[PDB]
Amino acid sequence: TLRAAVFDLDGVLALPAVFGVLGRTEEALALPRGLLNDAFQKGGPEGATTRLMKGEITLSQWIPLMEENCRKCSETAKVCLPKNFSIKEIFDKAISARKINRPMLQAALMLRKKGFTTAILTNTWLDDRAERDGLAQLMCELKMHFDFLIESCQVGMVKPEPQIYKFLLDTLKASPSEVVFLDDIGANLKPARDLGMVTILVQDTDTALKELEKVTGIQLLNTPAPLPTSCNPSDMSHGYVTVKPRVRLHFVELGSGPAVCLCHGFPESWYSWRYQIPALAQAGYRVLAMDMKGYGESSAPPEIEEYCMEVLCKEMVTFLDKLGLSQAVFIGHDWGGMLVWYMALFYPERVRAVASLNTPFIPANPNMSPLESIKANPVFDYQLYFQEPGVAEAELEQNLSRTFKSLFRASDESVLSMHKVCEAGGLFVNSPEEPSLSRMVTEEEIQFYVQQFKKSGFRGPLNWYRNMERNWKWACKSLGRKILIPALMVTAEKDFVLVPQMSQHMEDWIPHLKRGHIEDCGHWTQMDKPTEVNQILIKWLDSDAR
Amino acid sequence: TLRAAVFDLDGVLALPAVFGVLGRTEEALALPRGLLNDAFQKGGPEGATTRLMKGEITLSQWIPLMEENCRKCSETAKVCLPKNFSIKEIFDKAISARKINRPMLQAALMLRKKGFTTAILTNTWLDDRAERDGLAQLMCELKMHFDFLIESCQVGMVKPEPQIYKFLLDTLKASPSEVVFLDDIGANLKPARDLGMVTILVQDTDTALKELEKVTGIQLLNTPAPLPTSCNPSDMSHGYVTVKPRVRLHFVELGSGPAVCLCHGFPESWYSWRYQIPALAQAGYRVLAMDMKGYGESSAPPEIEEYCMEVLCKEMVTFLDKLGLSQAVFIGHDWGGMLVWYMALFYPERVRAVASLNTPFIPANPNMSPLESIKANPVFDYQLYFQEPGVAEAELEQNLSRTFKSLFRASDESVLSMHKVCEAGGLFVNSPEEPSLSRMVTEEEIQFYVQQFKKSGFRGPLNWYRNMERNWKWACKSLGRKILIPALMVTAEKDFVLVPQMSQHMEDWIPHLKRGHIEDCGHWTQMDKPTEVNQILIKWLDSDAR
Ligand SMILES: O=C1CC2(CCN(C(=O)N[C@H]3C[C@@H]3c3ccccc3)CC2)Oc2ccccc21
Ligand SMILES: O=C1CC2(CCN(C(=O)N[C@H]3C[C@@H]3c3ccccc3)CC2)Oc2ccccc21
Repeated sequence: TLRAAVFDLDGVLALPAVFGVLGRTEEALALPRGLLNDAFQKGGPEGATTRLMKGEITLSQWIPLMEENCRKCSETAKVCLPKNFSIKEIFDKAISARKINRPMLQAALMLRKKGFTTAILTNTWLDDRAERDGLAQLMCELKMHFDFLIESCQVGMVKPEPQIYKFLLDTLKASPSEVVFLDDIGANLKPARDLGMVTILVQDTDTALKELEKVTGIQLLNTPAPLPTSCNPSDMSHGYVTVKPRVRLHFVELGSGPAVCLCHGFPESWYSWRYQIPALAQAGYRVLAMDMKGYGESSAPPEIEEYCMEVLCKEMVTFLDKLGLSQAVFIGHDWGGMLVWYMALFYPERVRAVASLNTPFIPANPNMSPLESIKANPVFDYQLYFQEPGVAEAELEQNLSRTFKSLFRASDESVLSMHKVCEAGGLFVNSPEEPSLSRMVTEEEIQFYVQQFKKSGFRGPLNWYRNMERNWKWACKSLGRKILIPALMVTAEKDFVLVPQMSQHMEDWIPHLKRGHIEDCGHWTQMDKPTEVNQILIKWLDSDAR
Repeated sequence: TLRAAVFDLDGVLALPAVFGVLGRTEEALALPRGLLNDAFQKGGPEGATTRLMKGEITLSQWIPLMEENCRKCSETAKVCLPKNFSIKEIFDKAISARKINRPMLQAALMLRKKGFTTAILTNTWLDDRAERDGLAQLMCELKMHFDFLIESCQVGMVKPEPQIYKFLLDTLKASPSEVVFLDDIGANLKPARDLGMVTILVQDTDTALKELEKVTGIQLLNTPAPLPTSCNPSDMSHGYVTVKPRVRLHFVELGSGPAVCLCHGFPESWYSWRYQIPALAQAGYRVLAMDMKGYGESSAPPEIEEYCMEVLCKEMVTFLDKLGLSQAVFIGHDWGGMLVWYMALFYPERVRAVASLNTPFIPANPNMSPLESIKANPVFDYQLYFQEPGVAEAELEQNLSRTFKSLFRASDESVLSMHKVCEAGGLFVNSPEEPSLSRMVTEEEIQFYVQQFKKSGFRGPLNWYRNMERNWKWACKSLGRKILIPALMVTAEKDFVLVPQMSQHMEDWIPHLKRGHIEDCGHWTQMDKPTEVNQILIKWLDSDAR
């Protein structure tokens, strides 16, 4: 009975195989067949390549020894290599061309999701080339998805020597019978097979995957589109910045490149961006996913005035000051989307670009109180219910698992009837005590929100709604301005609070505004449609945010 | 009696004054005198410029209104502007040319060091230009050094209106008599003077500074070279990454750009890099200053084997994995310098560049035990004293303030006689119980090290010395390799433990090695000679580390 899958890197998890370029170069340069592949394997277990693969020498030290072997091979074949032939040039191009074999990774991911232990076992080198980062990035992306990565140059052993296989089994803590081994080189397959392991010879991916699903009994081929990679909270880098004596802001940080500051809504967390964090970092950005003031590990002072937009925005500027960031791209959802439009209006020098999910940019009406304005739209009735301090806190804090299970649901799962909220008494008055689990979330993900909200509750979050008058007066100071920095507005078809039509007049204040639209998407945009949010944001980031 | 100094930005803290380019453009383009400076002040308190300065409109909205005012001004002067005249082009160049007035900042710094409250009061705009980051960076660098920054476009008030001055005094919590105000525009000086504040009209810096030191009674002109900016621990972004179930690594983070990982020695802290952190972040790098395993807020497991180079290096790779960094430049001092040479030897794909302060790269002798090797040099006697678990811990933990005060001293302050350490009984046997304070450190800085070491003590740090045999066997696997990635070796003339001559054979293993040398520098390189460490590292980073 299988419980472990082992994959090679070259020709298995990554394609085209780096080995296959020696023959490609022979064909392209009309050189004698197997001339370059011979120079590569020259000396066998005593040769330069074995020393490279065992880690005795680096790739830059091996390049000249390979060049010498190419010369000795041509002496016997009675031929001559071209004028400006470069081994470095051949391997630089081959390594760059080698990309992840996405369906093979999906299979490894699915096997791991079903309880399998996974490992990458590879014959590799210590890369000190000036262009080594490309390979480093590839290894980083691949390795995170596996329980183990066994590199020949690190363990000083190599395939097909039988010691690396007993090493593999020892790291796996499993008998050969429980292990599937996939490899493109038959010689490297042999020792795993003659030990009792199930083996697959990888030529084309599809057949290899047909063989893999037959032996495991798990569907891996033609399977549905998987969700983007998520975040395990304990595996993240957690950051803490004191913005003022009583206020500390917490954030999760992943990646390198331009800073992208993610701002959640009500009643959320940095974790609401769980599907965007690995994706945006992988796309070449430095992600800073906030716990907004009043949430999670960030400070939650009790004062209402602490949550007005002016102070929230000033504190986000201090956050940038203290981290040494002259700018960041600001991406917000819901109440975070509103903060993000104000960051752009009041601090354009600190905002590289601005994006909002669901939240439109609507200027303040100087001829109407925000209380009158909110009473004009019956969908915003619950906001009046959120005004009185202690009232909504009591209902929202009564049963946390019920609060999030009732709130976080797709457009076709609506359990909340948000009309006549104050008249009916509360938010969950006609709601079940034990709500069903939404298709958008696991019980584990609900319990993370539950655990986060156990620290400060709903006072701080609800205070974001309690500065309507302060925010209105502040917003009025920006009525003569326009948003002229790069901006993105993303609408969600089935958000019944933040309807797409509420964003229709935005190009009057943001003429260069770019847009995105998500069909069959409710209010909880990030977890409802993660693949498309990622697609929209990465495309806009790469085009407008450097 | 003065206790507050207020400075303008343009023409005072930053030069050349952006205002002075309107006249420069007139002269360069042979336009009628005061044509462009007139178009700038058109309408007075009702004009486009006042609306810009009060924050009613942004710089990008103002550019076309200024262009229109330039046309109306030429109609009266009976002239015509050139073919491709651009207001944007003029202001883009003017803003870029404007740099910090370093002697004026030094004066503000010195006044603040002597107990003065400092503030920048400026007539500025909301910058939404595509090149706004240059100004954002300038403001970021300047503002950190002051108690307050009052921007006209943020407060909706302007100079010379008297309300901004009463606003200034209210923020300062001081009567006019206690306030010096420096400005290049006499009209903007007038309200501060007619309120009772001391005023200085800034033309040339030197005279302005002569006036400033006369009125304050503090020497500001011709004063010695100040120390680089340091770090206040509570103002830093603190990061925490779990590398394995029982191990969490702490780091301080500042800046944007390529990642620079700083690795301290024994018995130190992330704080040992206090003078490098603001400088390297200001030079365009993302600084990650570590608390190495066993120190400060990082985990300190008790097991000796937890501190062998192989595990320390593997954990630093995990640290990169978890932060989403494919590479970082690794800069180490002392034991950190040793880790940094091993990172380069075993993980070249994860090291952008490698630099070491004091620690040479010396390959393992396979024909000699590390115990024999250490006995060959009498300067390394204390290492034998560090071997027995509990012995050195007891002496080093007995009185923490005494430990750091005795250790952290310049070459001309030596209080420790490191020969016959084990024979004499201990490290501090012929040392004073109450050591004097070294010129390198304040009592406050000693107490930070004291407070950090109160958490885990010296067991973890001392364990770094307790794996000589494990490290030797591991190091022997790299004997066939060379360091071919960019490398820097920085020697300190008066380091008597890590003598410059110990680094003489390094180009045999690192042929492309670059060097730096610091004269009259002891072992504690970073705090002994901060200005030169910074100069050497920034120069090498900009040339070899992208
Ligand atoms: O000034 C703002 C901010 C605002 C942010 C989003 N918002 C909100 O209540 N979020 C609900 C979905 C959450 C929820 C959670 C639980 C219960 C009910 C609702 C309304 C206010 O949207 C605006 C839209 C237009 C103009 C201004 C604004
Ligand atoms: O493998 C290594 C690492 C090493 C790091 C620095 N080091 C050390 O003891 N630091 C003392 C100044 C600290 C101190 C503090 C308190 C008391 C005494 C000393 C000796 C060992 O330097 C090497 C040099 C050459 C080769 C290998 C190595």
